[PDB]
Amino acid sequence: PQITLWQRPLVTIKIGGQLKEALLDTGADDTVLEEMSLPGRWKPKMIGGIGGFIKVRQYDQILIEICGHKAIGTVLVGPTPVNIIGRNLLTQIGCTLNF
Amino acid sequence: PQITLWQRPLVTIKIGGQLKEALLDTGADDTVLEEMSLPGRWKPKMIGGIGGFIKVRQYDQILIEICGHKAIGTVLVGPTPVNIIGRNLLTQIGCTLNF
Ligand SMILES: CC(C)[C@H](NC(=O)N(C)Cc1ccccn1)C(=O)N[C@@H](Cc1ccccc1)C(O)(O)C(F)(F)[C@H](Cc1ccccc1)NC(=O)[C@@H](NC(=O)N(C)Cc1ccccn1)C(C)C
Repeated sequence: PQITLWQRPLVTIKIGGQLKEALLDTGADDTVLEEMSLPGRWKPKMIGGIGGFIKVRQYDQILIEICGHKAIGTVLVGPTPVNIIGRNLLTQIGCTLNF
Repeated sequence: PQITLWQRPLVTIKIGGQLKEALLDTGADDTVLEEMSLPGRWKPKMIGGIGGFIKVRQYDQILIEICGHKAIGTVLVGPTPVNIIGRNLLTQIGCTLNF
């Protein structure tokens, strides 16, 4: 699909059997979802942005589907204001910026 | 041009006639630049991100050129780690996400 940027680029993902809405974000190196139970072990990590650092749990090799495109990769879960799909999974689904 | 997302999407911009580097960020509503003195009066504003809020000064009607494409709009200046070009200016240069 070709997404214009007049509105926030929010899409539907499927994660853990669950549907959620998430922002396609080229500024983020990582994927950060709001707090949720995923199956598997996790380890604590900190990540930062404007404002500061938050503590997240890192889960590895998680399957996700973004508009029907599968990606398998690391997902951080923590008190994010919004679910963010970062470059780790955008490259998997073949996303580019074009102008 | 087309930009892959294996690396952070940093490009050169020109603002006041100097080159700087900045991240093309589809997750940002606003454009946020490193501290600089611009002529012009401003309005105070608070912006949020992952870890909390910071304070910035809002200037209106700034011309930037992103990789040769002009855009004119609001810019927020404050102590950001990175210069961020958000959607407010990305739409003006005809930027899309494609997968
Ligand atoms: C710059 C801010 C104004 C902007 N806020 C914003 O647009 N809103 C609050 C409005 C909004 C937008 C969408 C939804 C809701 N509300 C913002 O931080 N928006 C970010 C996404 C987000 C939206 C809403 C709430 C929390 C995060 C973002 O798009 O700018 C981002 F995710 F790309 C920001 C851009 C950034 C990078 C580095 C430092 C500071 C900022 N990245 C991050 O926050 C991410 N951090 C990250 O990628 N880091 C630290 C590595 C990095 C990347 C690039 C360069 C250097 N270092 C985390 C999510 C893991």
